[PDB]
Amino acid sequence: YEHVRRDLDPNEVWEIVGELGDGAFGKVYKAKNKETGALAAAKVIETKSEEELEDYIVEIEILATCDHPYIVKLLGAYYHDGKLWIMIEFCPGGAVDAIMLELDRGLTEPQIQVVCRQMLEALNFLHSKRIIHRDLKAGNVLMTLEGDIRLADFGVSAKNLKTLQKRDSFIGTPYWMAPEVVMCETMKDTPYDYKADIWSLGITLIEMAQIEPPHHELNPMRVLLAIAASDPPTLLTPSKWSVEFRDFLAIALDKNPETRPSAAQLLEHPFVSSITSNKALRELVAEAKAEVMEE
Amino acid sequence: VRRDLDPNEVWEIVGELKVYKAKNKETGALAAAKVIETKSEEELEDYIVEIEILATCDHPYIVKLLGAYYHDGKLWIMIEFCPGGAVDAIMLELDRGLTEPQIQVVCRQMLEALNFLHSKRIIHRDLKAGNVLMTLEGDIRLADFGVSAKNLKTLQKRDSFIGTPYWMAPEVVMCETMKDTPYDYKADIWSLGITLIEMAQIEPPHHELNPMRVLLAIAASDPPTLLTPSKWSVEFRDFLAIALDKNPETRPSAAQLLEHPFVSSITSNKALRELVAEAKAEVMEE
Ligand SMILES: O=C(Nc1ccc(Oc2ccc3[nH]c(NC(=O)c4ccco4)nc3c2)cc1)Nc1cc(C(F)(F)F)ccc1F
Ligand SMILES: O=C(Nc1ccc(Oc2ccc3[nH]c(NC(=O)c4ccco4)nc3c2)cc1)Nc1cc(C(F)(F)F)ccc1F
Repeated sequence: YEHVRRDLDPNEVWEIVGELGDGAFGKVYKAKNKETGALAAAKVIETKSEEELEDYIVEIEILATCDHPYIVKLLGAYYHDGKLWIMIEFCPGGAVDAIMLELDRGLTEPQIQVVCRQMLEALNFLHSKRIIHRDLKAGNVLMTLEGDIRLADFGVSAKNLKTLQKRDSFIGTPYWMAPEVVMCETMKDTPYDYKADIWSLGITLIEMAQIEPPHHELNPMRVLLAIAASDPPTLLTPSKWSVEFRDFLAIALDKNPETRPSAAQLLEHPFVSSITSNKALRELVAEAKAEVMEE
Repeated sequence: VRRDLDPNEVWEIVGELKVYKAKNKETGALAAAKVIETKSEEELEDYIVEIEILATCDHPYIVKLLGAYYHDGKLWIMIEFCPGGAVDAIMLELDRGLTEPQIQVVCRQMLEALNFLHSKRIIHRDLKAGNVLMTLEGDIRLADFGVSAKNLKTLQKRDSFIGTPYWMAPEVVMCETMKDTPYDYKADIWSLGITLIEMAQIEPPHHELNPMRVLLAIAASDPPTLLTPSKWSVEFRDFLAIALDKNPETRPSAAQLLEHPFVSSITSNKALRELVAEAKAEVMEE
């Protein structure tokens, strides 16, 4: 409980003014600073036991160390009246999936290029700290009005948070170990663990280009079979997209994690290597905000 | 775990097996005392998972928990002493592998134990002859000696997979999406097969390689077979060929293997009772 204040009443600072998202993974509240009017998200968790508090606090540990321009910003944490409050800077551009719904369209390639560049910067940062994300998707890409992303991890269970920090090495004695254990465990606790996010990044790019991820017509159990059996996904209409975009996807959506490149390697790929302005994404956010001003 | 009693008032330490040999001061019964020096209460919580596992595993062919204590910063786990020792020591002492009738009894009993464990969602994950303790009556007591505090939790329950299916990488689909299902139980069936070869030949396959190198050999090689196949029945070789399936999804369960003729007509442990007596008699010569 090093980064959790037990002596400050969060209600002295924050007024709950609504709820954010659709609450599928738990209640996240919109909070307004009673002095300044500044906005925050308040993830509030009822625990009542110091033991369970320890598990939820892992999220605070991760967020506190993940100080990078493109990761959601922890403002503070409180434990008061049997509730853990995790305060995160409000992202006034919303999530990319919500933007595509609001505007009834996918992103343009220049918009995708900004998201991709910044997601790679964030992943290179996380992986450098041995942190993995493991749930990349457009709904975890929040936006600021300046056109920058803030990467979130909304949907991971509290019990799985520790796995994002550190993987367990294999269980067994080698001579007796089953082939699937060798295959699936002996590379854990090495940078092999970071490669999954690179694939998910590729899928997220298709999701942003096409609104929905590949195989979206299937139910969530059936798609697992489709991923195992199918060649890597490609963009539906190649001619709409640059050869650089298609090549980036071909390299990231490598079914073999050993040959799939790292985030640092992909920062040199021509799809993103010259992306030094967020202006295309700033304009996407401006358009979404202008449409909300209608409502 | 009992906290109000000094275990030394109940048990005398009479030797070492850190696992001690202990003698009940009231009854003279012999036990193993696994004593773990813990630094804090949180540390005492991790180790207690082993007690949770052993307390639910009351099956005839699994080591028998007698009790547990926490006192003076040490957790005591008391397990019924197994006077036949472990199977690996038997083979070392006799300088020979087990006969096929002996392997049949071990295999039958290990399958019963594994079927029981898997029915409680417990996995073993370190099956080997050194984890097969023996009684004088010729019965096994399956142990799991080498587990770490961190890994105890995994033997008890696997975490659900992390991620949303449509976005998941193929290696995550392959290695994670079947966790927390009976897929988890299949690894033990392969290890059982290797243990049977170990008992037939003293050493497991690839024993000449170092432990990190063998991981590569397991991935690269066809399933192992018995070195001198004519010495072993069609049924034994077939049982192994079925159990040592590199694909866990086509590998059978313990319940399914209990129907195999290599073990399905085993009704007496006499072969193992004789083996234990022979091993003890050889130890007397050493
Ligand atoms: O990421 C989190 N937690 C977390 C918890 C709550 C949360 O709620 C938020 C925060 C800001 C928001 N801004 C908005 N805006 C709008 O709705 C909106 C509509 C119209 C305009 O604007 N909605 C928000 C919801 C966001 C994140 N955890 C986490 C992260 C990582 C990391 F580092 F690898 F990414 C690893 C492990 C982790 F556990
Ligand atoms: O299995 C344990 N723990 C454990 C801890 C200590 C232990 O010490 C023992 C116990 C009895 C002995 N008898 C002998 N006899 C001789 O040396 C001997 C020499 C000459 C003659 O005789 N040595 C023993 C050592 C045995 C087991 N854990 C565990 C089990 C499972 C399970 F269920 F799936 F298998 C899952 C998770 C687990 F954590």
